[PDB]
Amino acid sequence: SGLVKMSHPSGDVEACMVQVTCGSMTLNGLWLDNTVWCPRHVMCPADQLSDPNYDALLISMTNHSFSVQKHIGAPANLRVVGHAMQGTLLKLTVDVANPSTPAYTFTTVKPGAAFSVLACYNGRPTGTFTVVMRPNYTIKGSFLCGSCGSVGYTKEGSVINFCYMHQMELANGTHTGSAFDGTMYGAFMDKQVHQVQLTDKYCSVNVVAWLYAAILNGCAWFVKPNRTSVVSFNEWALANQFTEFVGTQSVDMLAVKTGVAIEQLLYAIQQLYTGFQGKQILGSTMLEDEFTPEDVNMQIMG
Amino acid sequence: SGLVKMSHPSGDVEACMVQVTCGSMTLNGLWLDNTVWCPRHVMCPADQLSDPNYDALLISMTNHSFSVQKHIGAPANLRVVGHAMQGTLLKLTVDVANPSTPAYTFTTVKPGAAFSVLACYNGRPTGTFTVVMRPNYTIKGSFLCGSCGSVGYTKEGSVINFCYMHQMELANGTHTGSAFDGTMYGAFMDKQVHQVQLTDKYCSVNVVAWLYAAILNGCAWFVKPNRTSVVSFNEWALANQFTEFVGTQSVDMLAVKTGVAIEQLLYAIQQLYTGFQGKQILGSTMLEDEFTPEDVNMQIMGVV
Ligand SMILES: CCC(=O)Nc1ccc(N(Cc2ccsc2)C(=O)Cn2nnc3ccccc32)cc1
Ligand SMILES: CCC(=O)Nc1ccc(N(Cc2ccsc2)C(=O)Cn2nnc3ccccc32)cc1
Repeated sequence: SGLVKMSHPSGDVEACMVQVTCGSMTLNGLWLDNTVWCPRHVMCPADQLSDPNYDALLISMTNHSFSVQKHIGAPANLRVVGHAMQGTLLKLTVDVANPSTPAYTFTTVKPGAAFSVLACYNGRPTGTFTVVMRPNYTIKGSFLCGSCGSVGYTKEGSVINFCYMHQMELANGTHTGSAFDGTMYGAFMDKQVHQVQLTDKYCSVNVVAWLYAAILNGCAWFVKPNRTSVVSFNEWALANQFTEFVGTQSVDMLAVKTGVAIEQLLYAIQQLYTGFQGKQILGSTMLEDEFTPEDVNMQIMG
Repeated sequence: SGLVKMSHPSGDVEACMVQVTCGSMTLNGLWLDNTVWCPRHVMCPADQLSDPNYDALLISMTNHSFSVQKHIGAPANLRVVGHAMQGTLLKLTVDVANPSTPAYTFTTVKPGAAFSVLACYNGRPTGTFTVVMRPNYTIKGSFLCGSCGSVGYTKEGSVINFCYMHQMELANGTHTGSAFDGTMYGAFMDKQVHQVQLTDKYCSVNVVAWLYAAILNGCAWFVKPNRTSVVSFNEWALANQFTEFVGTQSVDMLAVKTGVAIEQLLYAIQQLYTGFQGKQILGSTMLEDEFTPEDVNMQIMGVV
């Protein structure tokens, strides 16, 4: 028993991190087969960060402008033999296929979804943590300058789903990046300018997941017979900083195992939003929305 | 910027996990060169869990009573060619040295200290998280049956400090295990019998660390000129379920970077623990004590 923030084992991804340097700029990249992905602002000189002409910058580059070093677990000398730009990413081609490339996919995650981040500096992995893609297409991470190119991922069986490459800090403790299709989450621009963020919201389906966890750990005081329909909850949510609740098969399994219906928890949420009346739930005096239904099924029930 | 719960990259340790089997019983083990470590309760029949005679169980076994297998990386079986017990652990000698053995040492963690855990089932890594050794020598983890033998560690340079091997659940969300000298944290017994816990406490020096993190992240409303000396804080702590505060150079560095004195934060804690009066600190409405001084220096200052 117990529920805590958990990340995927990082070994597979660690073996894929490298350093990328272009002029006076260096950061992290991801080495999959013959490709090395990194943020394109690695091209950008310090005096143009607030207004990069990425088209011009790409034109000025040759394969010799890029230095790619493997700093852990290999005597790998990596020659760049091709370079291209795909959205906010660079795609560099190298003359050697990463012998430790995992089975993998590229997937764009939606709000409320969780993934593991492998924080990296100069191609050296330093730490791992889990984040949720906030409803405003930010994440709440722990990143310092030099962490760009750190990757985010999930894992289904042996397959690694790469879904995030770290790009920028937007405000204290507020970060964003792109999917590997090159699209930036939240459409934030990779320029050094201040950019307004939309309002954050409680991830309703994750709060339900978390309450199911509570019930399965013997904490069920908030459960009453009373129910609120999905439809009525979703109207209330719009007025009260909650996302729309969409049920999944993962949520339904928690309902089955506990015998407590989703609609009882939607009711509970409307009562708990008002406050906990001096009580707690799994050690918290506030609603938690960074535990997903899948995460709870994994941790409570295997 | 940002402060999150952070664990060590786990790849080094992943390559050392195996499954240990003793008849109908199975759990996880740690393969370092020639030796496989695992909990000795792998030997105990359901029959006997409440009152196990481990000495008697050991002599009833031969090398053939055990087997080991490697699931991650290149799969293999590892033949057992010797067996021994050290405290609450077995040391099984196997016929192949782990070719991916890291540099490591065996340490014992003290209360308030943090380490990473690699949760494993059937010798397969499933997740990682970070815990603090509570003042009552438990940790607050996430473990299912089958997770026994999962390890906890920290890392200095290349050297992995193995400090924990998971043994048992004591109560809901409450766990303990042993150090690799075989001694159980808190001197809990590896027996299925109820055992009372000592009182858990707020880890004061960690709470101080987290308030510094807050200040460094633009959250400093609780900072006032008011102070409380350490000694006077510590007399207060005895009475209000806080640990004795002991300063360290790690803490001192944070004081300097922020220009806010430990004593000011000790005063703040005395006000905050009754509640934040509707305000928030790093998104929390309660004191957080699982962020260590060293962890905050690393995450925010970049210093290790
Ligand atoms: C040539 C040397 C150099 O320093 N380049 C550079 C690159 C990126 C950034 N930006 C802003 C931005 C975005 C697109 S273009 C510029 C970050 O947000 C970097 N960043 N990412 N996570 C951070 C966390 C803390 C501080 C800075 C952080 C700043 C500087
Ligand atoms: C197949 C036979 C079998 O079940 N053996 C067995 C071994 C250990 C335990 N105990 C208690 C204990 C200790 C020494 S002797 C008994 C745990 O706390 C196991 N444990 N560890 N983390 C857990 C998390 C949830 C449930 C049980 C957990 C329970 C059962």
